[PDB]
Amino acid sequence: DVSFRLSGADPSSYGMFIKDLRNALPHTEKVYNIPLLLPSVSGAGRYLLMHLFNYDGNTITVAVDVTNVYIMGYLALTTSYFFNEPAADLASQYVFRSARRKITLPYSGNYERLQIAAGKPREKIPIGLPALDTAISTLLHYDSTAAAGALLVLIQTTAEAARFKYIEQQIQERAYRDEVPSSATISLENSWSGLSKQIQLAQGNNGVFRTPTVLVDSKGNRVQITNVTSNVVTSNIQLLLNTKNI
Ligand SMILES: *[C@@H]1O[C@H](CO)[C@@H](O)[C@H](O)[C@H]1NC(C)=O
Ligand SMILES: O=c1cc[nH]c(=O)[nH]1
Repeated sequence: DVSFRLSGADPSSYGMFIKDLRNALPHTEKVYNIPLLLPSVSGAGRYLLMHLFNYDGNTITVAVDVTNVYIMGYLALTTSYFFNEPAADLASQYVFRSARRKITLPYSGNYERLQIAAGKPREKIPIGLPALDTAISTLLHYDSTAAAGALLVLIQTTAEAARFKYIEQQIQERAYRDEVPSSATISLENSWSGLSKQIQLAQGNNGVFRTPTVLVDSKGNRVQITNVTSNVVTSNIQLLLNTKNI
């Protein structure tokens, strides 16, 4: 399991949690020095448990699929909650079985559906460590519209930070003041599967992407990523989604 406490949190302690999260995801090889997530994992070993604690010390446990860093569902006191999607229903066969009741949320976990449920796109939702405190608090008691927004915060400040060093650093900058994600943040989140794929295809193609990936940069300008020498590949991305799952 991995844990993170908001009470006393600072950029250092958040970076320790993101490191723990990355290190809890199994891999058998690296591709261009980046851990390659596994094609498949059977049974309960598929799911990582993240223990998150708000400022007041209340807690949820979040179940994460280790093949793709997707959040499946979470436990809050004696109730489990899962996305309305087949991978999450499968997860509910293995995790949080001792909950008194299981609620299926009235959406799946992709950004498009969550944003519809929340009533707003994530361009307009501030993120940060204070926002993660708020999200944990919201998830403690069911409210499906509030939960969608909380879950957009939670996914960005855990999974997306684990995937991209730039996103981890953006959350660090928001340790004590929330701010809506930079355009580059959104770009990276949206490009993870594409990038993971192109990096794996570049092996066999001299480091060259078969199809270039369009991104927005740290300055807000629209760059084109064509090969493994790019900083996105050498410095930024930390985990690859296996092409077997693309
Ligand atoms: C590869 O990417 C680098 C870094 O972004 C860029 O300067 C260069 O033009 C690209 N090289 C090739 C061979 O496509
Ligand atoms: O796209 C998805 C679907 C489920 N859970 C996630 O974190 N992301």
